[PDB]
Formats: sequence, structure tokens, C-alpha cells
Amino acid sequence: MPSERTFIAVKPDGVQRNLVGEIIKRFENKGYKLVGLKLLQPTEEQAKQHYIDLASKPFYSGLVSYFSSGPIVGMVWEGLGVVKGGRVLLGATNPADSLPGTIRGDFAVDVGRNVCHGSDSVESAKREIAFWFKAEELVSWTSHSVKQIYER
Amino acid sequence: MPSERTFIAVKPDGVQRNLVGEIIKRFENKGYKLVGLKLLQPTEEQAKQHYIDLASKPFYSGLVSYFSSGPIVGMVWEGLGVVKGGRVLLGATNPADSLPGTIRGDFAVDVGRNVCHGSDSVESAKREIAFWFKAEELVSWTSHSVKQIYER
Amino acid sequence: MPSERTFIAVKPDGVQRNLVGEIIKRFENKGYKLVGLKLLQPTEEQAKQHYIDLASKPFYSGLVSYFSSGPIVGMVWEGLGVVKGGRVLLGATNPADSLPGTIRGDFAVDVGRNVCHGSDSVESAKREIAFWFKAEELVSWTSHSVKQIYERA
Amino acid sequence: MPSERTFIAVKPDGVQRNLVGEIIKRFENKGYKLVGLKLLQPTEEQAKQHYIDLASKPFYSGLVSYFSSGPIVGMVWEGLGVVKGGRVLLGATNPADSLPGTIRGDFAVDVGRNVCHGSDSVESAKREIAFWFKAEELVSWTSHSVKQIYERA
Amino acid sequence: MPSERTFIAVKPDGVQRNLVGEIIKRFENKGYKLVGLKLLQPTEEQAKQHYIDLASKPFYSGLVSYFSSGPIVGMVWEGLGVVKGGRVLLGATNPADSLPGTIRGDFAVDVGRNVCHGSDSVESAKREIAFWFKAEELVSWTSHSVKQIYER
Amino acid sequence: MPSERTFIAVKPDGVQRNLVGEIIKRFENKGYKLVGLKLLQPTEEQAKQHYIDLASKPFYSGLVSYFSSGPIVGMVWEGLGVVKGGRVLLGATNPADSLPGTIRGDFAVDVGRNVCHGSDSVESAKREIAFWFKAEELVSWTSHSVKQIYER
Ligand SMILES: Nc1nc2c(ncn2[C@@H]2O[C@H](COP(=O)(O)OP(=O)(O)O)[C@@H](O)[C@H]2O)c(=O)[nH]1
Ligand SMILES: Nc1nc2c(ncn2[C@@H]2O[C@H](COP(=O)(O)OP(=O)(O)O)[C@@H](O)[C@H]2O)c(=O)[nH]1
Ligand SMILES: Nc1nc2c(ncn2[C@@H]2O[C@H](COP(=O)(O)OP(=O)(O)O)[C@@H](O)[C@H]2O)c(=O)[nH]1
Ligand SMILES: Nc1nc2c(ncn2[C@@H]2O[C@H](COP(=O)(O)OP(=O)(O)O)[C@@H](O)[C@H]2O)c(=O)[nH]1
Ligand SMILES: Nc1nc2c(ncn2[C@@H]2O[C@H](COP(=O)(O)OP(=O)(O)O)[C@@H](O)[C@H]2O)c(=O)[nH]1
Ligand SMILES: Nc1nc2c(ncn2[C@@H]2O[C@H](COP(=O)(O)OP(=O)(O)O)[C@@H](O)[C@H]2O)c(=O)[nH]1
Ligand SMILES: [Mg+2]
Ligand SMILES: [Mg+2]
Ligand SMILES: [Mg+2]
Ligand SMILES: [Mg+2]
Ligand SMILES: [Mg+2]
Ligand SMILES: [Mg+2]
Repeated sequence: MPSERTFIAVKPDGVQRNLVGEIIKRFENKGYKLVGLKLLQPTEEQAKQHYIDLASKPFYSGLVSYFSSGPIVGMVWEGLGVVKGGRVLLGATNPADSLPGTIRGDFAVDVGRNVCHGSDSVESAKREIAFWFKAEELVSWTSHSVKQIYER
Repeated sequence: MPSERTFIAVKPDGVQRNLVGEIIKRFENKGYKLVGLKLLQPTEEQAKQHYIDLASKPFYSGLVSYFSSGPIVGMVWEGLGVVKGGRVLLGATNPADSLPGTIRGDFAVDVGRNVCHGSDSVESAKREIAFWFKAEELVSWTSHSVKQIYER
Repeated sequence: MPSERTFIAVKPDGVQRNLVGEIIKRFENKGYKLVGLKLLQPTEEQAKQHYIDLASKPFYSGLVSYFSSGPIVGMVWEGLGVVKGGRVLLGATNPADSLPGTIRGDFAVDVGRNVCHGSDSVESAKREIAFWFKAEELVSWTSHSVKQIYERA
Repeated sequence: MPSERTFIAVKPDGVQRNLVGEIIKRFENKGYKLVGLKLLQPTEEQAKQHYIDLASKPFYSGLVSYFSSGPIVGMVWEGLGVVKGGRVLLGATNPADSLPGTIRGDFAVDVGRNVCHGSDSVESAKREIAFWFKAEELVSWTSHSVKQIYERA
Repeated sequence: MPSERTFIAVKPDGVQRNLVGEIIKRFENKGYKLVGLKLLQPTEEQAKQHYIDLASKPFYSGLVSYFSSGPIVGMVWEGLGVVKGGRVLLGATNPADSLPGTIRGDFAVDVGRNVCHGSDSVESAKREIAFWFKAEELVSWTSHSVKQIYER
Repeated sequence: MPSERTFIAVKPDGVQRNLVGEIIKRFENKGYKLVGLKLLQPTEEQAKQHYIDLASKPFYSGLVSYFSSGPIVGMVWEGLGVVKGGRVLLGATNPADSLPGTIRGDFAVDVGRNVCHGSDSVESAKREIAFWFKAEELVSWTSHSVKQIYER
């Protein structure tokens, strides 16, 4: 269904390096619909929970520290296959494996400063959206271009 | 002083026409610092108040209805001369009078569908910011590029 | 009215210098609607007629020769104030006078290699459209974005 | 040979979504030469014939209906390997399979709203060019950049 | 004559903020021909002489210090009216007076961090080119597009 | 290590076709640091040497003649994995094999007119840098964004 949603965040390095507009532009250009957007400063506990699956990994403390060091831009995007599509737009985890055309391919070098985050599955997207956004921060609306973007 | 702030909004037509990222990019490119950001659908009362100085104008009810018809993106930008600078970036109120290079000059035709709003003075900016954002919704942070952008 | 139309051409230097897509993008980005488009090679006589008002000027023979030297892209754009607005997008006739942001400001140097043409009035746009396009070559259609671009729509 | 040609179309969704200039820019940027261009509204029968090989597919009637629902921009591009190369610029048929950098990768979501068409072989490109363009509508010209783009030239 | 030349430099803040490519692109797009290009670290004495006319102005010490604080990219561009045209591309001295579309209009805020320099007259361009470039660093060549850019 | 360096050149066709700025922009956007830059017309002997590994190939004399036919822009870039990363940005040697998003994928058609060169290994990069640049022509400096681009 085109009502699938994903959580995308410009990480603190992406905000610091002025990539918020560029990232949003790429999602808008694709045809995805923006339904949540905010600037916020994650707390360390928020970072810990967001990345809870990686708690035993040796880079976790540094990841959690960095993610809560400065503002991020959190987003919710809606569209057909938008979880997979968002990841495609972002590129590989390690920017050295990412291809030009992707966000990490064009703008990042180091796996620990890879500019952006995107949910990796439909289930994790639901958890992340619910973690970062209140219901009143998600806007239900209809794109005037929906029939131009979707056949059904 | 570099701590001046202004309120910029992408209006519903700007959101619908996929100009959010482009608009944000222009403010980031200039050196301005994003300290507040949100997506929300104005209520009719918010629309009325935001445009309260125009209540006696014959286009008011249309303006209010349209401004409350779907999501806007509200933003707070910080920088030296950012109120005036934001308006320079936006272009003339009537896109017919706006020059190429500006947001309205590049992307709009009609005065009633002119994509974006910006505060018209330091004082009106303070009032708009106070109206659209709670204290806890602004993020204070230091651009790592601040010494590259400002002499003092 | 939003149904006003203008004729814009990418001149032979514009085609040669790969500016067709860039020029079309600027018009699309503004909200104008493309209702006629073609690539053609003007004849010298077509050039002479298109610029007939300028027959006495010293630059006319070179203008007419160049305009017919290779392909142009001819366009009809429709929108509110599109005659004046198209010319604003093009920038000043002499690129030395044009401002960055405009097509001539960004991409051209010399008044004789100024990349593009736009009709100078509502009446001349009508004449130019009728000169370059047959009735059946225009396409009338409704932009899905018309109510986002126009308040009255 | 550098004189190979292909047919590329911006489909009605591409025109509606203001992608004509962007698509043309990508082809110009690559070094391909534009030798035919027009805006037209296909008839349903023209659509049926253009996609005749796909008549048995379950999506055919919707494809043919949509393709004839509004204007397309039809193009003939010329260059070395332009049939294959044009398709690479377009990206995978289904945009979910297309990579960022390509037209479908950057701008489309749904296989039925995939913004553009490109001929799939040298022989089908010949057939498509002849179907959509009369001989006198093509413009043969020499790019001033031909020796910068091609070693053999 | 189309053989006029000017000196353009990306100043240390422009290099630091990754605007070298963008600036070069704008001059290439216009039709101007690049005939000299280099990355170098100005010395303080070099900065002093480059800005010698401003030696009595109260910002001179800071200007000279900043100009020699980091690398610049020096360039020589050739074309009809390229001294005036280069300045047009750069925008006003003070970015707050510069219009969108120009280099300072799009990318700068503060007069003391205005990203780029351009010679202000034919005579000063000649002095600057001769000061910053050796003869062997200027390349004489012919653009394959010269007949497309110039009528004569 | 982040101090790896590579040699990238815009070839004469790339200079003639106004791609210098675009190419530089792509390397800047990625996070790589420009430490050497110059415009020069290679001599025939420089062309022969630069491409010395291909002396026995049948396209050598054409390659050498063309590479020495007008100006190139020579560059030295510094960053983690920059040799491999530069080549990823450039795309496949034959533009027919190169993907959109890369320099050759976006801008070239013919293997003999493929716009740009990049060193193929850490060692060949060191040799190319040493061949094209004098010690005094490189500039060492610290990007103000280094902590935003690199974790360590
Ligand atoms: N330093 C370091 N950071 C890593 C490594 N792997 C992942 N990260 C960081 O941890 C984040 C989360 O990892 P993961 O969920 O597997 O990747 P993602 O979903 O692609 O971001 C990544 O985006 C990186 O910022 C690593 O090996 N080293
Ligand atoms: N229909 C219509 N709308 C107008 C007119 N003047 C202003 N507006 C709209 O009302 C908004 C608020 O007007 P104003 O505060 O005076 O201009 P701004 O601060 O430059 O946006 C403008 O941005 C326009 O969208 C008008 O004469 N007619
Ligand atoms: N060489 C030369 N060409 C000119 C001059 N004035 C105009 N032109 C060319 O003639 C075209 C037609 O001139 P005009 O209709 O007056 O200006 P436009 O409507 O703004 O294009 C221009 O677009 C230029 O290409 C001139 O003084 N010298
Ligand atoms: N709904 C739908 N449309 C399809 C499907 N496959 C192809 N199409 C559409 O039909 C067009 C023609 O298909 P085809 O010629 O096989 O692919 P192409 O040559 O890569 O465009 C495609 O470009 C799509 O727009 C499908 O499975 N479902
Ligand atoms: N702090 C400060 N710097 C200035 C002022 N005026 C000029 N500058 C700097 O000095 C440089 C040289 O001044 P000038 O030659 O008059 O301007 P330009 O030719 O437009 O750069 C400018 O580009 C600015 O970087 C000023 O009033 N205050
Ligand atoms: N004409 C021709 N040129 C070639 C061929 N292979 C390589 N070249 C050219 O020679 C240059 C050097 O080749 P090589 O070092 O193998 O490739 P690179 O390091 O990927 O550029 C390439 O960039 C091409 O421009 C070929 O088969 N034919
Ligand atoms: Mg993950
Ligand atoms: Mg106002
Ligand atoms: Mg005229
Ligand atoms: Mg097909
Ligand atoms: Mg000066
Ligand atoms: Mg090699």
C-alpha cells in the first residue's frame, strides 16, 4: 500500500554540514509525501533506545554520544515501498560502499559520520515513528499529485 | 547582532508543490542557522491571527481558508540581518514583481499562491516565533562554521 | 487571464551550447504550462519575417543569418502574465545588462549570442505563435497543479 | 557508430510533473544530440501500436489509456550507443528497482507512473522514430562539440 | 575585446565552506574562459599589497590577517567585459546588499566573510593577475565554443 | 588513515566542455579536502610518462597527443579512502559502462574522451602527485569541518 511510512533523520553531522534541504529535496523529488517534520535535540537515553539493537557493538557508546551531541531533523515519509525506497536514497551504511547518486555516496566518507538515518523494515519504521513523533505531529493530507505518482 | 531570528513558513501551495527542501537549502546555503522546524496544518484561528493585520482586506477570507487548508512547514532561522535577508531570499510579495534567483521569482506566478511567508520586521518576527513555537521546541546550538561565516 | 500565451525560442547558440533542458526547466519551475514544442531549422526568410521590425538595423543581416544557421527549439507557454514573465526569466536583451538568476545572466555574454528569444507583447506573441505553429500542433491540457498555482482556479 | 538514434518520450505523468526540462538536460549533459522534438497528444490507437508487443499483458489497457490521456514529449537523440545509453539514463522499468542518479531512480515510484519511455533496441528505435516522426521533422546538424565528445570524430 | 582578463579568488572562507566548484561552475556556465588556476596560501605581506589601497581603513589588519589565514583559489578568466561581468557574478561587497543569484547573495552574510574577490577595473585586474600569477601559469588556448559565445 | 591522497585531473575534453567546476564540486561535497590545484597544458613528454603503463597499447599515440593538446586541471585530494573514492566518483573507464551519478556516467560517451583521470592505487597516486606537483605547490590546512566528517 502507498500508505506505508518510514522514519528518516538527518543526523547531527548532516545538520551541521547543511544537508537538511538537500535530503528533503531528494525525498520530495522521488514522489514521497512528507507527513512529519521536526528539529530536535535527542537526549542520550533517546539515542540509546533508538539504537538499542546495537548495544553490544563496540561503537555503541560513541554512536549514542554523537547522535545526542546536537540537533537532528526527524521526518516521516509516506509512500509505496517507502521503507526500502528511503534506504535506496540514503545509500549503504558505510559511505565507502555507497554509490554516487545516494545521500551517503555524494556527501559522506566515514561510517560514523554518515549524515542520515532511515528505518530498515516496516516493523522498525513503525517503532521509530511512534518513538520520535506524537500523533499530533503527523499530518494527514492528500498530495494533489497522487494520481500522477500512482496508477491505482 | 548574529542572534536575530525570523519566522519563515512554506505555505500550503509550497508544500504541495514540493518546494520545502529547495527553500530550506537556500537558507542553509546563505549561512543562516535553523533553530526551529515543524510541519503542521494551521487551524482557521491560527490563520486568522497570523494574518491579523490584513483582516479588513478583501482577500482575507480566501487567504485564511487556504492557509488552513493543509500543512505548512514553519521555521525559525537565526543570523545577522536574517529578517531582511529572509525577505530578500523570498522575493517580492507579488511573484510578478519578484526577480529570478528569489523563491517567488523562480517558482510562483500568483500573489495568492506565493509559496512562502517571512516575518516583515524584528518585532513581528518575535511575535510570530512566539505564536508558532513553544519555548521547548526551539533548539540552541553552535554551527561549527560560525567563524567562517562571521568576522566577529 | 491565466490563458495568456507567449512564444519562446532557444536560438541556435542555445541549442549548440546544451541549454534546451535548462531553459525549459526554468519555465516549468515557475508554473508556466507548455502547450507547444518543436525543434526546427528556420529558413533565412522565416528569420527575416520573425525579426521584420528590425530590418533597418545594422545587425539585421547577421541576426537573420545566424537564426537560420541551425536548429532552434520553438515553444508556446501559457500562464498569467507569461509574456512579461517569460522575458523576465530570459533577462535583459544584452547579457552584459542581465542579472544572475536569469537565463542570459547565467549563460550568455554577447548580445548577438544571447541564447534565446521571447515575444515582447501580447499582440506580438499571438503573431509569433501563429507564424511558427499550426493550430493542430498546440496541445490544450489542464495542469494537475493549476489550483496550487492560481488562487482564482 | 555515433549516428545511432533512439526514441525517448516523456510520458504524460512526466509532463504533468514538470520533468521535461530535467530529462532533456540529462541527455544533453551526457553528450547526446537532439535531432527531433515535439509535444503531442497520442491517440489511444497510437498508444496501442507503440506498445503492440505488450497487447496480451494484463496492464496493457491501462498503459494505453494513460499514455493517450494527455501530452507527451517525443524526442530523437543521436549518439554512440544511444539506444542502450538512453535506457541507462532512464533507469530500471520499475522505479522500485531503479538506482538514484537515473531519471526513474530520482523522480518516480510506480511502474505505471514511470515518467518516460526509451526504445529497447536499434531496430525498435528505427521503428519508433519512423512511427512518431515524418522525415522532414528531423533536423540534421553538427554539434560544435563533436570532436570533444568523440575521439574518432 | 573578448581577450580582457580578470582576477577572481575564492577567499579562505569560500575554500573552507566548499564553494570552489560552485564558483568555478558559475564562471564556466557564463561563457568565460579559464586561463589560470591555483591553490595557494597567501602570506600576510601578499595580502597587504593586494589590498594596499585600503591600508588606512579600520578593517585592514583583520582583512589582511584573515586573507592569509588559509588557502585561497586564485583564477584568471578571459572574456568580453569579464572584469565587470565577474563583479556582477560575485554580487555587492556587503552580502546584505547582494541579490539572490549572485555568489555573495546566495552564500554569504557578513562583509568580512564574503567568500570571493574580483578585480574592480581593467587596470587593477592587470596588476592583480601580474601579482598572483607567473607567465607560465597562464595558459593560452582556444575554446571550441568561441563562435557559439561571440558573434565576431 | 584520513591523510591518504590521490591525483585527479580534468582532461582536455573536460576543460573544453566546462566540467571543471562540476567535478570539483563533487569532490568537495563528498568531504574530500583540496590540497593542490593547477591549470597547465601537458607537454607531449608529460603525457607519455603519465600514461607510461599504456605505451604498448594501440591507442597510446592518440591518447598522448590529445592529453597534450590543451589545458588540464590537476588536483590533489586528501581524505580517508580517497584513491578508491575518487574512482568511484569518476565512474568506469568506458563511459558506456559508467552509471548515472558518476562523472563519466553523467557527462561522457566515448572511452577516449572520458573527461577526467584518477590515480588507480595509493602508490600510483604518490607517484602522480610527485610528478605533477612540486613540494612547495601543495597546501596543508585543516578543514573546519574535519570533526563533522570523521569520527576519529
Ligand atoms: N564507528 C562505527 N559506526 C558504525 C559501524 N556500523 C554502524 N555504525 C553506525 O551506527 C549506525 C547504525 O548502524 P546500522 O543500524 O547497522 O546501520 P544503518 O541502519 O545503515 O544506519 C550507522 O548508521 C552508523 O552511523 C561501525 O562499524 N563503526
Ligand atoms: N489575493 C491577494 N492576496 C494578497 C494580496 N496582497 C497580499 N496577498 C497575500 O497575503 C499574504 C500576506 O500579505 P502581506 O503580509 O502584505 O505580504 P508579505 O508579508 O510580503 O507576504 C501575501 O504573502 C499574499 O499571499 C492581494 O492583493 N491579493
Ligand atoms: N549585434 C547586435 N545584435 C543585437 C542588438 N540588439 C539586438 N540584437 C539581437 O537582436 C535580437 C532582437 O532584438 P530585440 O527584438 O530588439 O530584443 P529582444 O526582444 O529583447 O530579443 C536580440 O535578442 C539580439 O539577439 C545589437 O545592438 N547588436
Ligand atoms: N502496471 C504495470 N505496468 C507495467 C508493468 N510492466 C511494464 N509496465 C509499463 O509498461 C511500459 C512498457 O513496458 P516494457 O516495454 O516492457 O518496459 P520498458 O521498455 O523498460 O519501458 C513500462 O515502461 C511501464 O510503464 C507491470 O508489471 N505493471
Ligand atoms: N569588516 C569589514 N570588511 C570590509 C569592509 N569593507 C570591505 N571589507 C572587506 O574588504 C574587502 C575589500 O574591500 P573592497 O575592495 O572595497 O570590496 P570588493 O572589491 O567588493 O571586495 C571586501 O571584499 C571585504 O572582504 C567593512 O566595512 N568592514
Ligand atoms: N581509445 C581508447 N582509449 C582507451 C582505451 N582504454 C583506455 N583508454 C584511455 O586511456 C586512459 C587510461 O587508461 P587506464 O589507465 O587503463 O584507465 P583509467 O585509469 O580508468 O582512466 C583511459 O582513461 C581512457 O581515456 C581503449 O580501449 N581505447
Ligand atoms: Mg539501522
Ligand atoms: Mg507579511
Ligand atoms: Mg524582440
Ligand atoms: Mg519497452
Ligand atoms: Mg576590491
Ligand atoms: Mg589509469
